[PDB]
Formats: sequence, structure tokens, C-alpha cells
Amino acid sequence: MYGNWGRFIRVNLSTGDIKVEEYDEELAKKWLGSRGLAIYLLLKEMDPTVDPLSPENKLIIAAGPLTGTSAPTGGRYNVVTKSPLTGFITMANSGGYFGAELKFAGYDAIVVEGKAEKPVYIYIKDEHIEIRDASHIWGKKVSETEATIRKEVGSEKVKIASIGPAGENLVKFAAIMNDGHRAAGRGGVGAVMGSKNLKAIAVEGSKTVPIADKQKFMLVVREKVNKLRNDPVAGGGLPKYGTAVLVNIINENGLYPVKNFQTGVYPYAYEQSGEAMAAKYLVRNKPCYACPIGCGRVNRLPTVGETEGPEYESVWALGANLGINDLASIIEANHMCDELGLDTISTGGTLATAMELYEKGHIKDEELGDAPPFRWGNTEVLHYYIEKIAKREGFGDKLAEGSYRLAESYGHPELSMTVKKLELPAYDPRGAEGHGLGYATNNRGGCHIKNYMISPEILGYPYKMDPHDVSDDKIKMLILFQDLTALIDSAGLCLFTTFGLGADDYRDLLNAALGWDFTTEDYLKIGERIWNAERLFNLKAGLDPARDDTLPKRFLEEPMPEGPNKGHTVRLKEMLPRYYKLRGWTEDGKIPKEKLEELGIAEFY
Amino acid sequence: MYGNWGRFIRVNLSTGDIKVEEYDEELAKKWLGSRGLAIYLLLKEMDPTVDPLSPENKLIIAAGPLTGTSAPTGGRYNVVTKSPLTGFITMANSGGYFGAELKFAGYDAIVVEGKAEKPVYIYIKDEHIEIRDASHIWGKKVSETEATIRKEVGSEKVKIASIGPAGENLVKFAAIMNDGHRAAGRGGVGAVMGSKNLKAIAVEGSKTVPIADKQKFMLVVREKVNKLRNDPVAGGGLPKYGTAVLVNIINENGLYPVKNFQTGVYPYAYEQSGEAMAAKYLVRNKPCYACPIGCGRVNRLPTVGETEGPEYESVWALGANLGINDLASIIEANHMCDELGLDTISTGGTLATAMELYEKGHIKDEELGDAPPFRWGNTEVLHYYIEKIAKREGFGDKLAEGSYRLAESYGHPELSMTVKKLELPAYDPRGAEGHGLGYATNNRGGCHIKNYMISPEILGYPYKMDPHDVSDDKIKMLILFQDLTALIDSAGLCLFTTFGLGADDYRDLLNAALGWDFTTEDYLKIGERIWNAERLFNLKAGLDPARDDTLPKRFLEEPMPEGPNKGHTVRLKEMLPRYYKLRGWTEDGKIPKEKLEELGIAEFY
Ligand code: SF4
Ligand code: SF4
Ligand SMILES: [Fe+3]
Ligand code: NA
Ligand code: NA
Repeated sequence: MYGNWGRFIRVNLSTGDIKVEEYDEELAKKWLGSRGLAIYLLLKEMDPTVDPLSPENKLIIAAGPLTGTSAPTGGRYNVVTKSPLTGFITMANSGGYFGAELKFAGYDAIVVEGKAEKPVYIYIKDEHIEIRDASHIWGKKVSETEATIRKEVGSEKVKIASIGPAGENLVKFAAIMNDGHRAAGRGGVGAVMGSKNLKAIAVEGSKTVPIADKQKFMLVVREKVNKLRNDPVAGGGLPKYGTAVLVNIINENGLYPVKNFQTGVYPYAYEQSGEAMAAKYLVRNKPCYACPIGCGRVNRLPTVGETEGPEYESVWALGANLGINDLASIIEANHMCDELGLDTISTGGTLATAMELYEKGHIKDEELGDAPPFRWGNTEVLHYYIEKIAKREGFGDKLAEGSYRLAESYGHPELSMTVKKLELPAYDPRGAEGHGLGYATNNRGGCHIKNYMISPEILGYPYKMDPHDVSDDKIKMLILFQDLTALIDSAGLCLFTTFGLGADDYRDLLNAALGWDFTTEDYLKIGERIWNAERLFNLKAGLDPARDDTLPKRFLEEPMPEGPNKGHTVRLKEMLPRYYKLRGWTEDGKIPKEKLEELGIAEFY
Repeated sequence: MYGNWGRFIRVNLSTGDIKVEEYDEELAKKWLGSRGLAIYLLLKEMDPTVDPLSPENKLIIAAGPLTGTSAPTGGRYNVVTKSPLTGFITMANSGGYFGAELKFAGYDAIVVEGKAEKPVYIYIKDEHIEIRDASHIWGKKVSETEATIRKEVGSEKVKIASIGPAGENLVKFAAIMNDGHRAAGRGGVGAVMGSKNLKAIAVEGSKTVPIADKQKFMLVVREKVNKLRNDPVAGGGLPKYGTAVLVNIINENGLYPVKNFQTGVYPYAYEQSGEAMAAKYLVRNKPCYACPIGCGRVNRLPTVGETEGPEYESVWALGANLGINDLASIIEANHMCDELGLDTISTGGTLATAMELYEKGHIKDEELGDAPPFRWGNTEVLHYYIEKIAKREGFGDKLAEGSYRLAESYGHPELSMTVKKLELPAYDPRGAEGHGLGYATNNRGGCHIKNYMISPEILGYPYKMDPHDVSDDKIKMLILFQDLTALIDSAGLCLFTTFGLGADDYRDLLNAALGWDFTTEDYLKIGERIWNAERLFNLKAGLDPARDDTLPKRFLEEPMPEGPNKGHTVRLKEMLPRYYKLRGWTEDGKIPKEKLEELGIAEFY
């Protein structure tokens, strides 16, 4: 078996016992790895109805077959668990170097169970797996945590994945950070880790991931790297301005959400664009393991010093979303989210809900006391609240619950722009209707990257589609993106490789490395199998398609007020049933046993 | 002699010559000390015509007789030199602990002449005076500079006075900082220091300042202290909220300048008040040497960490003055001014000039590039430009010349709210006319604390006067304040003792410590002598009364737009000639030979 090691660590924190389990190539041929392997283990061992914050829930950190190889961007891994925020499955992808290091230690994944009695951290150095006391690290920011551990194990090569005070305090949108600023960010994966009293995981490896045909593999690798290098996005836009290049693009297209999705055009968007960032604060770009793109940003601020990020989504969530223009305040806010272990999107989305509730008079000043008023454009909200949230201090305790619960507690859940309680990202669905269907059907909630329909609808990859086309062809593109993305996630590659590479390219790399002879059609079915397995878990976890697969009324009832998309609304009712049909599911959005048997997963009926 | 040692160091940085000089009690009985002693030395030894940044200018750091004693607040010192910004005399006062340490070392002052060939710093340890190389500290911020020097001299007890990058780069409003956040802030004193390649002065002393009658002094001090403690300002307001308590007060009186003095009422003033700061960021209060008041602020922000300040004037200059409400951004900005060695007031005033030039289309975006636009309320201006001013980078190079020179270069000096090129402070004169005369006549330029008419006109100290009373009585209060403040400055005390103490109490404190039998009138005349001396120095430097003793047209011709002072203008024209008459000066603001003779300073005629 190549690429994959066929080994994974299983740690039971309650009992303290560790065991290295193995699996066979036939399992890999079914679920590929990372995201796919994770959903299988969950489906086979965990009751989908467990309380996400109880010791029965499992946290799976998993690398993919191409993670740690020379495959361009082969350094990604996924964290999978039941979300304490949405109540459904969640896969959070992260880059950096941690993923590659796990593979170098000789493991594919780590299955964490139970709950330790006192804070601890797992130290791994090749075959040496150890559970150490973290009572002295608990309470520290990510940067401090990494520093302490590196000094303790006396090694700077050790890669670390940790939670900040937010995770420790069970903030519903706590993230798991690694390599300082890389995030397995959404779904509350950090709260799950914190509930187990697991402060961090430190790895050191020295092995070389086995590849089926090195000569052939290196041949393929150079061809793909060349394609990415010749692409204007992967070869010009991203390395030069990072993901933040999108600001001006999405704004010019009139779907850049401003003030909790009230409108889609922001007059000061340029001030927080990738181009403006590059001219004002950028030091250089930074690549994740084995990346020929280098979209990561390294900024320097006279206040917080050198820092990494923010990504587009973070610039938006903490900027225009809140009616804030100040890029410097946005960079500071991003840095604090990284240090504290908070998802930038949910944080900003939660702060936007409070601002709208405040605007509508549901949150009164007498309730805030002397804390900054939740007034649009108020930058003090960013400097003050982010820390209060991490520690559940003051109003920070209410905010730590997330947008939905916060709005619901004031009797106005309609002001919460969430889908399955996950806060929506930087693109208004009224200007890209296929992307809207994505938000409604995404297995993890109102999320954009597990089905990035902005590529076809706005960017022109694979090719340009009308953002207002709601035909079967548009629905089919969605299904394709969902399955393909499931493949890419499982492979261990970065989604951005789609700016140059296509399904066949991924087949070439996977075959050369694994030594398989699958057609592109075979790999895509693994993706469809993964998408369906996640849906089933959710369905078993209690998902009601009618109530849960929707979009906030704002998008279905209020015409876009201005910009090139003025007058538009998302035609979800029309698309939804056709989507279920084309997915092979029933009218009511459920998976019939016939489909399960077809995908070879009827054992989970 | 008592209080004063009667000794001072004279250092010629060009040759490295060091001299400890002495003076008799007769000189001390005429000039008292600190500010007074410094002006005598300059009138006596320096050509008032020298270029402020040439090595011929002299920098005088001088403590006063009560500095380093147990007198309430006895830890103040002054920096006096010819200003690069205004072209006139400047006396900058500072607290903290540096002043006392210099007295413990056994010296009253340090006179720096010439210019070092390369960066050096002066080290003093009692009798040990040494000029050391600072080529490696040069370029570092105040905190780093101090940490480095303490590691080098191997003593954590050394107190340091230094300049930051702003001083090194000759920014016209660069300040001299001591004890990290204490400032000898206005007039460009830091630029003079930097023009001499002098990075810092580190002192360490172990002596005790000699008091005339120790037991008598102890009892006098007890009485004075008890007066301060029972006063509502000195005993409640200051320690609790710092100088920032003034925000709400000045704002409700309608003379809190907003947007470069366009109006006097700011709607979000509360968010940046001492009360809000106490509730949001305040950790604790901190007193200077021998101070029973403790008005110093110690704050903590998630971004920059723990810091000290801001004072009222700083909160204003970087807040309402620029149309900014964010107290967090303001504290950050204050922090960077302290670190970089920039006067907060001239920094805020210069930025405000820029914002009005920008608003009126004189500064165009084409000129800024990707740098933050000077739009009112843009917090990015605080985050981005401050460091640029200090490093003289990009537009920062133009901003480094100050408000007047900047406005002048665009052909619009009238947009510059300056008097003798010194940026105006946090009080609109249209709401305090006597204070206006203060701005017009203050020897160092448009400044408020060398003649704080806000005490009688708004606060009721010595007693409440009407802010629109422009009679001779109002004019007499100003002169009294000008002379008394010259006394207090010379004594080595803090001006805040005036919230409880009066002229007689200073006479008591001064007589018990020095061994004199002076009357209150004798002391007040020393203050008058110092005031005329400074005026005389300015006349010799080129002061033109008719032209220099005024206020910007805005205050003379534009009525306060709104608030409690609506419709008011400063009736300067009719107060000015009466002030000269009361001063014993000529109709054209010159000092006749007879007055100089009356004061005993005719030798300088
Ligand atoms: S394209 Fe960006 S996010 Fe992806 S692997 Fe490269 S540096 Fe990382
Ligand atoms: S009143 Fe304030 S500035 Fe004055 S000596 Fe005391 S702490 Fe220092
Ligand atoms: Fe900030
Ligand atoms: Na990041
Ligand atoms: Na200060």
C-alpha cells in the first residue's frame, strides 16, 4: 500500500490507552483517505446521536494518501467530528506542515476518544506515542502553546495542532489551529477537542511516504506543477495578492455582503482588498507544505508585529460584513482569532447578528453597560469583544453561542444569516443562485468551500456559467463540485489546484502514487460515496430536509437592493427538488436503500 | 544651599569634554531652579539667532529644588531649548522618576552642547559621568532602548531619558521620553536631542537631596498633602479617572474640538472618556515620584498589551480631533507615539490638518497611492501613518514638518490651527476667551498648560470666572497663572497640586526646604522674571508681536456652530493691548529697559 500507511493511532483519553490499528488497501479503494476514511470510522463506531460535547463523541484528525508527498499542495489534512454548533457532521480542512509531519511519523490518522481528567497533550515521534500533562499550558494562546511545547520536547521540528482559550472554554465556534495561523476552522472542532481536555498534539516524523511508482510519479508531478504555474490565478493572482484578490472582484459583481447581508456593494472595498494589502502591509507570501502557489500572506503591523493572513473570508467577516473599512483593524482582529482559536467567519457572523439586533433595538445599551455599542462601522467592537468571546467574559458569554442561538434568545432568529446554524460566508446567494443551492445542501451547514460554485458562476472555472441560471445543468455542476471536492479533500491536496487541474489530473497523480488503475469515473464515485455517507450520518443525527435544507428568508424574500444584481432573489424552491432527484434521493431528501446498495454502503442503512 | 545642589554637568558632544559646574545661592534666589535656571543660562550663553538644529543650539535638562524630596509631587523636571518647530523658546515638563534620579546623583542640570560624530548615550552614576557608544541602540524604540541600556550598565535602577526613531529622524515634533511613557513632549525637544546624535541619558544616584529643616519640612508636607487628599479633584477625580475625566466635562461645556476645530461638541465623547476607559481597559493607576495623587493610567489591550496613558490631550488629539471614537485605536496610537518618541498633540494636529486639506480637495488620492485616505473617522490613519511620520517614509516625510508647514506647502496656512506654529490643544478658545489670550501669548506657542485658564473659566479653580468675561480681571488671572506656573515649573512640582494648593502653600514648602524667608510676592516675582526673560529671548530670536501673538482666523471670525457656546468668537483684538499694558510692556508688545531693570535682567537688553 503506497501513499496511505494503512495505520492510525487510537487514543482513549478516559482510560489513557493507545493502540495502533491497521486497515487494508481494499478499504482505501473504497474511501481513499482523510475525509473519506473519517466518515467511515464514525459511521461504523459512533452513535450519530451522541452529544457533541460528551466524551462519547470522537475527534478524527486525518491526513490523505498524497499528504506528505511531492504532489503539488500535498500537505493538507482534515478534522472530522459531530459539530457542537450545528449538530451535524463537520469536516475542517487545514494546511501548513502539520499534516505532512504526521505522515512522516508513519500514521494516516489519530482517533481521539473519551476525556482526560486533567489537561494533556499527545506527543508523537515516529513510533513513540505519549500522553503528557498540559496543566501548565492550558490557558495559553496558540503561539505560547507552541513555544512551550517546542522548548519542552526540545525540538523546533515538531509540528503542533492546538486549541486556544476559546476551545478550552467550549466556544461553539472554536477552531483547531496548527503552524500558528493555519485553521481547521469551522463547525466548532475546537470545542470538541477542548471538551476532551486535549490542549494539543505535537508530531515529529522521519519516514518517507511510500509511492508506488516514483519515476512515473515525479513525471506526473512536474506536468501538474507546470499547469498550475501557467494558470493566471494559481500562477499570478494568488501568489501575488493571496485569496484577498477576490475583494474587488466580488464587490464589482455586486455580491460582497455588507452589514449582515443587507446589501452587496461596499464603497470602501478597495481599502481592504488584496491589492491594497500588498501595497500597505505585506512582507512576503508563504507556501504550505509542497506548494508551488504560495498564496499565504505574511503581514507586518506596527501594533501586533509580524502575523499571517488574513484570508479573503476573514477580511470580509471582520470588515464589510460589519461595515468596517480599516484593513489594519481587520488584520489585528484576524491575528487575535488565530491566537485565541476562533473561526473568523463565525466570529464576524456572530458580531454582525449582534449589530443588526442592536440596530433593530433588541439589544439595549443598558445591557452592554460600558462595553462598545454594537454600532455598524465601530472598530472598537473588534478590539474589545474578540477576547471577551474567547473567555466567555461578560457579553462574550452570549456571543460564544453563535449567531443563531444569540438571535433566537432575543426572539428574532430571522436576523441570523445561518444555514443549519452555521454562519454564512462572503458571498450573497442573490448574485450566484447555484452557490445558494450549495449553502442549502452542504453537509456541514452554510458553507462555501465544500462546493465552491463561485468558480463556475463568477470566475469562469471550469468555465463561465450564468449566475442566474437555475437549470439541471447548473444543479449538475453543483453535484460535480460536491463530489470532486470530496475527492480532493480525501486525497490530501489543496482545493486551489482546481485553478489549472481537472478531474483527470487528480486521477493521474493518485494512480501513479497508489499504483491503481482507476478511471476518473472511479475516483469521482468515491467522492459521491463520501457525500452520501455524510448525508446518511446527518439523517441519522436527526436532519429534517424540509426544515434544514433552506436559506434565511432574507435571500428568498428580499430583492437585492442595489448593484448589478438588484432585484434578484434566490429561486431555491425550484432547484431543491430537482437536486434531490438528480442525487438519486427521494423527493423528501432522503437516501433510499437502493442507492446505499449501489454505493456499497447498505451496511449503514 | 538646600534643595538645589548648586552643581550641573556641561557636556560638549563634539569633543567629548565633560565639566561639572557650580553656582551660588545668589543665582538661585533670582531664578529658583529648573525652568528659571535654564532660561538664564541660554540668555547668558547663547545667541537667540542660532539654527535650532545646528550644533550651536543647547539642550538643557534641569530638575528643580524640590525634585527628589518628599514635597508632594516633587519629581518633575524641564527640558529647555530653542524649538525647531516654532523657532522660539520651548520648555517641556516631565514627571516619572528620571528627574529624582538625577538629583540623587547630585546634579541639578545637564547642559548638552555640540554634536557627537556618531550616536552616543550619556551614563551617570553619582560622580561617574561617561559618554558611551549608542550606534547599536540607534533606531530602536523607547522600550527597547531602555531594556538594552539596563542590560549594558548591569543595573535595573538606572532611569532613562531618550528619543525614539522620530527624534533620530528630526521630526519637528519629536519628544523626549523617560520611564517609558513620561514625556517632555512639545516643541521638538526630541529633534534637538537627535540632531546632536544623543540617543539617551541614563542616570543612577544614591544621595539624598539636602533639606534645610527636616522636621519642619515633614510637618509642612503633611499639611499640604492633607489639602490635596481632601480636594475632590486631586483626591477623587484624578486618581480614579486620570486626566481623561475632562472629556465629558469639556464636551458638555461645548468646547471639545471636533474635526480640526470645526465644531465644539462630539456625540460619542463618552466612549473615549476617563469613565469608559476605567470600565473597559484600566488595570490600575500609577503615581510619579513622591506623588500622593497618582493620576497615571495603566491600561491593557489584547493587541499591544499593557501600556500607560493616554492623558486627556492625547485621547482628544487622536480621537475627536480626527472624528474618531474608538478608544482602543486611540490607546494603541498613544502607545506608538510614546514608543516612537512623538508628541501626541502635534501628531494629532498635523493629521487633522491633513484631513481638512483632504476634505477640501487640496490633498488628492493620486498623491496618497494605496495609503489610507485622510477621511474623517478613518481609524486606519492611526494604525498606518504614525510609524511613517517617525521613519519619515512616504507621505510621512511631509507630515513630519508639522501642521503649519504642511498647510503652507498646499497654499492654505489658514487650515492650520496653530499659534507660532505649535498645534493647538483640546480646548476651543471660543468657549474660553481668557484661555484664548493664553494661546496667543504663551511663550512657547499655542499651548494650554503654561497658562491653564480652563481652571478658573470652566473648573472653578481658584474660583469660577465667566468664560466670556474679557475684562481686566480676566486678563489679571492669566498673568497670575503665567507667573505662578513659571514658579511651580521651576520648583520641581506638578501643576496638578493647584487643585488644593495655592501660592502661599508653595511659599511654605519652598521656605522650609531652602531655608529662605521669602514672601509669596517674592516668589511670584521670580515667576514674573522668568516670564519676561523668555519673552525677551523670543524678541531677540525674532518674535514680531503684531504678527505672532494671535489666533487662527477661524477663532476670530467663525462663530461656534453649535452647542452651549453657539455664535461665539474670541474677542482677541481688544484683550491683547490690555495684556501688554498689565505686563508692564509697550503698546507693541516689547519690553522696555525700565521693566528689565525692575526685574533685574537688564544686563540682557
Ligand atoms: S494554494 Fe495557498 S492554501 Fe493552498 S496549499 Fe498553497 S499556500 Fe496553502
Ligand atoms: S498628579 Fe499625575 S502627572 Fe502629577 S505627579 Fe502625580 S501622577 Fe504625576
Ligand atoms: Fe488597532
Ligand atoms: Na491563516
Ligand atoms: Na504619558
